[PDB]
Amino acid sequence: GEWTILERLLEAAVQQHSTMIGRILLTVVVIFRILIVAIVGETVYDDEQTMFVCNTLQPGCNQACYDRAFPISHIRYWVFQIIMVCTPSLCFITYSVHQSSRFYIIQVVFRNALEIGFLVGQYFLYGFSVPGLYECNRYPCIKEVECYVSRPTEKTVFLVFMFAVSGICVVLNLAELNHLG
Amino acid sequence: GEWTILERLLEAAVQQHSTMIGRILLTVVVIFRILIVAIVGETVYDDEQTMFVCNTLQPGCNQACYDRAFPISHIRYWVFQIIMVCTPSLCFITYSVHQSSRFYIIQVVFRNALEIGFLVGQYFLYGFSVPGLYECNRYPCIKEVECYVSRPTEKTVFLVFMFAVSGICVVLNLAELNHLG
Amino acid sequence: GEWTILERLLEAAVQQHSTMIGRILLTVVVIFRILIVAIVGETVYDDEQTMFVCNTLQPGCNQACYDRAFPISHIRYWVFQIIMVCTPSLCFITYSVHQSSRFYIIQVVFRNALEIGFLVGQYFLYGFSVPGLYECNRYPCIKEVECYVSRPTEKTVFLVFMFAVSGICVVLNLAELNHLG
Amino acid sequence: GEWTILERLLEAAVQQHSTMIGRILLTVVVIFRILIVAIVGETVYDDEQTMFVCNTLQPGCNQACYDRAFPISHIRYWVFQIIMVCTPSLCFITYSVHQSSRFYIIQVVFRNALEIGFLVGQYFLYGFSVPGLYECNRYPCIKEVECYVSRPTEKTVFLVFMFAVSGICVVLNLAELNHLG
Amino acid sequence: GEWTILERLLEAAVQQHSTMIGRILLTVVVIFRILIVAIVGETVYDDEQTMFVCNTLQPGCNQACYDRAFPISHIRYWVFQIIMVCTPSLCFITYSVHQSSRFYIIQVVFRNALEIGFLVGQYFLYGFSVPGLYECNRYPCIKEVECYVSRPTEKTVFLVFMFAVSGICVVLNLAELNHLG
Amino acid sequence: GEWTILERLLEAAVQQHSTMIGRILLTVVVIFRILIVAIVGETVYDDEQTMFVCNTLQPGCNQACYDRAFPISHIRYWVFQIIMVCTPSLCFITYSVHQSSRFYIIQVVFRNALEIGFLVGQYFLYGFSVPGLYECNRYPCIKEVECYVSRPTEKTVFLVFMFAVSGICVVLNLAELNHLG
Amino acid sequence: FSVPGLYECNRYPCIKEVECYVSRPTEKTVFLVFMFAVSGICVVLNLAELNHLGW
Repeated sequence: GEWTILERLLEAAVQQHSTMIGRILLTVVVIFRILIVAIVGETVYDDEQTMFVCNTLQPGCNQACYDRAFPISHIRYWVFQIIMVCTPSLCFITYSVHQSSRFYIIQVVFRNALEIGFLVGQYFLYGFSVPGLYECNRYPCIKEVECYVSRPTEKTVFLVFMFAVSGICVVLNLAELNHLG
Repeated sequence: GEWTILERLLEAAVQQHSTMIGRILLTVVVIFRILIVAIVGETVYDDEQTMFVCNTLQPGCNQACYDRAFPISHIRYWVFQIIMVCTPSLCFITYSVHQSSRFYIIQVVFRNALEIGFLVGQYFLYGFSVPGLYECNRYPCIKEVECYVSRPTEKTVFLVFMFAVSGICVVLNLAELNHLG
Repeated sequence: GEWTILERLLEAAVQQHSTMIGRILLTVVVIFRILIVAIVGETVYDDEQTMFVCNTLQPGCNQACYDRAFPISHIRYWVFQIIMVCTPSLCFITYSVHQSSRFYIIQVVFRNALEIGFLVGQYFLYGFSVPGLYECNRYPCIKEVECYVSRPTEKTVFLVFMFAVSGICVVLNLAELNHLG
Repeated sequence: GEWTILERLLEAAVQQHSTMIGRILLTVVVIFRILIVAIVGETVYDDEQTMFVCNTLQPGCNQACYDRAFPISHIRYWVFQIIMVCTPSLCFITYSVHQSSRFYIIQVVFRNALEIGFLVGQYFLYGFSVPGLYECNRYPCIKEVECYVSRPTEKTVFLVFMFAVSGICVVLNLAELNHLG
Repeated sequence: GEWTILERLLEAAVQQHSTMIGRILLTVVVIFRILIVAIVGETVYDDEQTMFVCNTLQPGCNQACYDRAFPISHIRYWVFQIIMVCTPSLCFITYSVHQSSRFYIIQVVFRNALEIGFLVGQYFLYGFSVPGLYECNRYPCIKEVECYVSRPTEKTVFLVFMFAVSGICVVLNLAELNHLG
Repeated sequence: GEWTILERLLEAAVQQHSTMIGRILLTVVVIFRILIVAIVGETVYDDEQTMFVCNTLQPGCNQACYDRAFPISHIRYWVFQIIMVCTPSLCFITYSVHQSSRFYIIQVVFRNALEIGFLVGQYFLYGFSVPGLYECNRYPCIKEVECYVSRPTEKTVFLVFMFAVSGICVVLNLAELNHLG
Repeated sequence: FSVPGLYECNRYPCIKEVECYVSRPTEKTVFLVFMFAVSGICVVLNLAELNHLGW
């Protein structure tokens, strides 16, 4: 994608007064999330469906079992999460032209709600690992079939790393929320 | 595509006096539509025809049934909609050099007409979900055949999200239209 | 391609004195032609020969029948037309450094000649629709064979849209030509 | 490729005093050569070897007959020609930083020699058309075999257009050479 | 990936007062690591799984044995290492807006810890060479099978070069750490 | 790759005082090496392993014989050579900030050593031509097999051109070394 | 009285109705008709004898 547009908007938006915890949080989001997804994460999930195979002769069972095993790709969930998390920080651009600290409070509250929601959704959607085998019982497949996954270790490492970074961003959001009191 | 040209034109065009609702609408357009289509939406629809299969031995039946099931791709409809919606806001560039509020009224009415037209067209073209099976009775296929779709859940999520964002932009356009009175 | 060079040249070239109709024409060419071809039109014609199939066992008949059915791709004809149409507006860069209204008249007449020529050539080359079947009687194919086309509806929509935009640009050129008298 | 580097160098290099014919020549080279090769010409020659087929069962005969039929691709010859033609105009940067009309004479002489050499080489390498059949008698192929070419009409059009543009640039070089006397 | 964002951040971050050894280290990291990974290293590891083959008829054994032989790709480990190593130098951006030599000491100690950790991890993960054969005894493969690797010499050269550059950066970090005393 | 970073660094680094021969050498390196590798050389070596075939039924013999015939690709050797040759000219950025002719002598000697080393290494690694046949006697292939190469003439032309340009750069380096005395 | 060249089948595991193609339909039709004729001849003769002896 064209990440430079988002980067220019973030550059125009970081001109808002912030505390120490808010700048530590912005450093973590810029380094550990955007630079890794935009460089490393795209190529891991490139041949996920080309390399996904099932032990069957049934036409259309590969598509059914891949859609049942991976309803949404990890990389697109992370890109959507990155875009949504920076929205409260991107509403400063709109609020500045109107004004030319209640907004700051609303931004902190909404950013905490978004971080916790995305972290819990990531826990329920995927879990903590990506296994190398899948058991599929959907149509048009006959009864139960077995399917095999591409790069299941390099995606488990990615899941664990992303979960750790999201937990760091949630703890920093709760620290700043406690600060405001 | 080269989204940077469109972004430069939008940057040159947002120098027009606007109300609160118009800037909330422009924030929603920039964030929830352009950044998602230009980063996330392209890769979902990349292997739509390579991964589309039918249960037959007839040459040319895959092409016929794919063109009957997906006459126009979702991503290209959304890109065209994004380009067309910003046209009233891009006519300010042309209207500025002549002058160096009737135009504002014309922009608002035309933008509402475009938003409602594209939303209704999206409802009639696609619907609310993308099923995982298709029934095809076109030539050169023999009587009725069954075909299978690639990533039918990650495109249903995309459809629902785009419909929600388009409904938000329509409600904001109607709010501003009521404001002008 | 690298559309940014063409866009920079167009930015440097629009510093010429123009009338109302000439700026309406430049708005139509910038919006409805360059932004659509450079973003939307490339991906439609990407797998045109990979997905083109014929009902035969003869080696080399796919290449022969694809070259007979699509002598020149639509997207390359449109890119060439876009480049050629902007040539009279790009000769201002060369004409400016010499001088540091006859040129304006020459630009208008040549731009009308180019627009009408390309529109008539588009009508004779392609027509108004792209059918989903083709009948081929060229070597090395045996007598008559039947071949099937990829995405024949999404290319008919593109043809009709491009024909409409070209007709709008021709009517505006004739309006300005009548204006000069 | 990264054409923007070459474009920046050409922008820095066109600050040299030039005559009318030299600027007409630079306009023709910028428009009819660089913009067409960098946008249109790359995609025509993309699947030249993937789509090239021969009527045989011999392993390695496709590679041998493709290398015998197309020793050097058209697009790479044109890119090399474009790079070499602009060299006398790119030595102005070095001459200017050294000096911080004999050079102009040397530039004109060398540019005429390069244009005529490349035009004659293009005539001897390729000719005027690209046929759709090839007859191959190289190893490991058995005696004579027949091979089929991909997109042989869209490459004949490209050859004729490039030959016409090169002839225009040669006539302008000879006009300016006669001007200097 | 979009290395230009990282390069802009590095440009903004090198405005910190540094010693001679720190600038020699930054020269080595900029030249021998970032420019080589961002240009050369991506294409070597592009067809690693497409070209990886095993001598079996068992579905899913290629995926299992490729994930067992290459748990994490070399290029992604190097990109992650490059990103992590520059973090202490990127925390200067955050520390500058707060301050507008203890930080310098913390940066040096953390950079030495990161360099030594990544070098030891590279030694334990991969070793010193990439063999051309692999012996695999994982499910679903029957007992022991043999698998063949793509480009095993051009990846051994890459491993040795990267190990040498990492050792140079570690020796320079230890030199500066001894300097501070 | 991202050649723009290297070009920006080269632009920042050419602000060093240089003689006539050093600027002729920099003109040759910028034109005949960087612009050709970054535009033309990548696409020639794109399908080298996809199009490389051997006359056998043994799994894994294609990988073994391709790695034995082409241990390192030509294009990556040339990119590495281009990066390494410009290192003495890129150490000026580090050496300038300390003062904010011994260095010039060190640069000249080191650049001569690098040029001669890379030229001799290119002679020993590859030679003067790329044949169209290869004889392979490595494991797992049975005794001796024959393999066929993709585009063996367009890579011989590239080898000869690169050898000529490298010889020109070596002669200019020896000219300047004799100049200094 | 005939063996057609095409057959339309809708039995599991087939998806809805499918078209199948028979080998040597004309020869099998010829054989069918000929055998019917021969069997008719034999039936006629046996009925003849039945009515000749039977009362």
